[PDB]
Amino acid sequence: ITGTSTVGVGRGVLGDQKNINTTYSTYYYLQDNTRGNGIFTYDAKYRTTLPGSLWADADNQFFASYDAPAVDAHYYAGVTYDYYKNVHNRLSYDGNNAAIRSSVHYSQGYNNAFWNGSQMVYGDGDGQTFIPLSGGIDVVAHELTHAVTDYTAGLIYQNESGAINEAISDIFGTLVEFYANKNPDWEIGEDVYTPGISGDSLRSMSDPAKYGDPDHYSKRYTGTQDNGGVHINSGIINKAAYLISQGGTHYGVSVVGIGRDKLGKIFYRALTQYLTPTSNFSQLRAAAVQSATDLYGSTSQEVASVKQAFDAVGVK
Ligand SMILES: CC(C)C[C@H](NP(=O)(O)CNC(=O)OCc1ccccc1)C(=O)N[C@@H](CCN)C(=O)O
Ligand SMILES: [Ca+2]
Ligand SMILES: [Ca+2]
Ligand SMILES: [Ca+2]
Ligand SMILES: [Ca+2]
Ligand SMILES: [Zn+2]
Repeated sequence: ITGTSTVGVGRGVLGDQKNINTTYSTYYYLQDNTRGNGIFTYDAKYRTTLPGSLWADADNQFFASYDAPAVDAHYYAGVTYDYYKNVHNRLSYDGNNAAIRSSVHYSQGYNNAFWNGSQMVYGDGDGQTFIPLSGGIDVVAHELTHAVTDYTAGLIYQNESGAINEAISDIFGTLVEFYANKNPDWEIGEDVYTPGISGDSLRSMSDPAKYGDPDHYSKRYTGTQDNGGVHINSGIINKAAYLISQGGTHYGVSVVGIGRDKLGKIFYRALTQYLTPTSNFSQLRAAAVQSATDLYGSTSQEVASVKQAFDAVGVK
């Protein structure tokens, strides 16, 4: 909407106060004009018709329980925009400052979040498996990263290409979580998963097997559930990424860690310059090796560690 840029204040899903960029025109709208061609957050009002209505508020204060998922979807989309722009020189998900749109309060009891081809969508959860999913910065960044993937490598959402697609979203979700630097970890979704159980998460990148996901190619899932295991076999690539960054010895193979920033540079370059819609795990290894070679040189530690990490997870 046309209006003037304003700054509201509110509370997110976990009860924390934050400022949000809004727009005033009769109402205050969740429309942040400070980033690209805007970040826009919508109320889906417990229905499934998208996007719903641009979020309107009478007083620019967002402290109601119903407001909390909107506050976080809006704010964490901004953090994710900032990560891609400041760290990777990428302007929004399309590289051309496309408007970023999110809807919250999608459906009833909906234990998921997704990119629908055009926008982000967040359930409220059922209160048992999830609370409103936009409360997780790693979740928000996971969803926006699907849009980045779709505009770049275009990885098809099935089998190995789909597991790479998933891992890319977990990797950058985690790197955004570290960028914001509030309780960062290598776990996925911990801030919104199972409010009655402490210390768990939906997936682990440091130890995927903690939640039944494979940590070696020999343990990959080969069936048809979950689009051929896209959220399962992502563990193999998540583990490789974790090892590149943090190091470790895994199934007897030692990896010298090179840190998060270099992980992110290598995988961003692989995603945007080398991967294709049908890339498999072996082709990802090759893309990561080439990316590290471009950035750091063929004889570098970074290249050697990429090879070590893929060896450790059984990907040649
Ligand atoms: C990070 C966590 C919290 C959420 C994440 N969701 P996602 O990966 O982005 C789900 N996207 C998806 O399916 O896209 C395909 C699609 C959909 C609509 C239009 C076009 C293409 C996830 O891991 N979900 C799991 C667990 C959900 N309980 C799961 O779906 O099995
Ligand atoms: Ca208000
Ligand atoms: Ca965390
Ligand atoms: Ca996390
Ligand atoms: Ca929990
Ligand atoms: Zn995903």
